[PDB]
Amino acid sequence: KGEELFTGVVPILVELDGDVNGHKFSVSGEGEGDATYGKLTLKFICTTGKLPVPWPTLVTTLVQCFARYPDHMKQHDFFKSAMPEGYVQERTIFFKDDGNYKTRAEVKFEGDTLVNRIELKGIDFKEDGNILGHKLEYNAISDNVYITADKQKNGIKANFKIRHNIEDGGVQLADHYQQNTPIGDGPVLLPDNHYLSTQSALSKDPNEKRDHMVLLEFVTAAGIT
Repeated sequence: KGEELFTGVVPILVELDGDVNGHKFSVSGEGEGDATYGKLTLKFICTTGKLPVPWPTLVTTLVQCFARYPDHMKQHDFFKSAMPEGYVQERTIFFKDDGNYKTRAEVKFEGDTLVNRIELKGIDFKEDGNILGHKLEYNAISDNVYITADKQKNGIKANFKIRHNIEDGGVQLADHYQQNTPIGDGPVLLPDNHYLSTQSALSKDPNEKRDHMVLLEFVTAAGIT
C-alpha cells in the first residue's frame, strides 16, 4: 500500500544539521521525485553560510524510497513499504585516511511531502585533508548500494563505496555502512539481496549566490532476474 504513494511526482524537503570537527552548518533542500523513473531533482542551500565540507561528501546523506523498482522486483522495496510512517536511516561513512561521518535521519511523509530530516556528526578529520581542505572535485558520483535484509531488526542493511575524485588526480574513498528500520508498526517488506544503481549529477544554478548544490539523480533497483 506504501507503493501507491509513489505513482506520481512527490514533493521533497530535506533538512540537515551538521557538526564536523566543531564546524557547524545547516543545509535545506527542495525538489521532487518520481519513483516511476527513479528520478530526483533537488536543490540544496547551505543556510549558515559557507559549507565547511565539500558538497559531494553530503550527497548520499541528503531518499531511497524514490528508487525505481522494476515490476518483477516490487516485493523487494523495503523503503516504500515503510511509508507513510517512515523509516530511520543511519550510516557511518569512513573517509579513508581521514575522519568519519555518522548520520541519523528520519524519512517520512508530512502530508503529501516526503521529508528527510538528518543529523550529521563528523569527527577525526584532518584540517588540511581532502574534506576540510576542499580538495574534492564537484562533478558526479555513481555506484551501487548493496542491500541485504536484517530480519532481526525488521529492516535492511546496506554497504557501498563512493570514490570521490581529488583535484590533483587521486581518489578519496568513502566507505558507507547503512541500516534502515521502520518507524511504525505496520508490516514491511524484507528483501532478497539486490542493489540500487545510483547516478548523481551535480551542477550550479547560475543565478544562485548562496553556497548550494543542484542535483539530478537516478536510482534503479537491480540484481534480481
